[PDB]
Amino acid sequence: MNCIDTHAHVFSTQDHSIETARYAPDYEATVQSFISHLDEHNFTHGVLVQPSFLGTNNQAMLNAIQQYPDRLKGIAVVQHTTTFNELVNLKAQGIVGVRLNLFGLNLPALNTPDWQKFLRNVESLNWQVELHAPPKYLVQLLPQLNEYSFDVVIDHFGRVDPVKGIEDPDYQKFLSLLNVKQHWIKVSGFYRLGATPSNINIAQQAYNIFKEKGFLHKLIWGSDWPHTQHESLITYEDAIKAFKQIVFDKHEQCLILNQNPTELFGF
Repeated sequence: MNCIDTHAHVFSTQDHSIETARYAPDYEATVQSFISHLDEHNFTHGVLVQPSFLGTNNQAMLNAIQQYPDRLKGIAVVQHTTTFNELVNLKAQGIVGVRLNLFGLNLPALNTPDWQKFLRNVESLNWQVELHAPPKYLVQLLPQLNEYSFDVVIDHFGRVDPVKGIEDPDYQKFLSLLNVKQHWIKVSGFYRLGATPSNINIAQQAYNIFKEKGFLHKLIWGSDWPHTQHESLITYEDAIKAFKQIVFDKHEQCLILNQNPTELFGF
């Protein structure tokens, strides 16, 4: 559990891309290729996350985990009406949380009884809840999630608005809602924050803020390989490189790459 990449996706063109997909990549993103990047950089572990365009069919990810059960865990996407038993079954296959990827979608109501039931189940399973969502959505979600004992994990610096930036009131509210006892932030995907070299500075500011708020041990990193819709501009090496720019101090790199994700994912 020395060195952990907590955000990548595998998929193939053989996999079914759902009818309403925002996009549909036209290439192979194999476990093989992914484990190959981990090896090339001394990463001991990685976390596969279910992609938006693959809906609630978690099979590609499930198969990849099984091949490298000692190095990989997963975050699934499921209907909130999935039964406890089914969830227990995913848990048995190395799935350790579920993801609310709400880009291009409506903000669901989490208070409703059916949502509460799902969520109480996730809580029981010691699973985490991962969010990928705009600050205007996060400001809405955290308050509801405050009511459960699970870890809440926020994707890609909390997806700071490309335009409104750090001072975006929604981002400011989001920051204030963070609780050191529950929330974790991924310092991945700086390149989804805008174009270069701006987006790295945004990433750097967000990081500093996290630091001052007291959240250093709540921070984890991900390559966000294979960098969908950014393939021309971003390699694994580019991901690694920006991280070291954002997180210059190597003691902090150790916490972020090693202790923090070890503790969260219990690798």
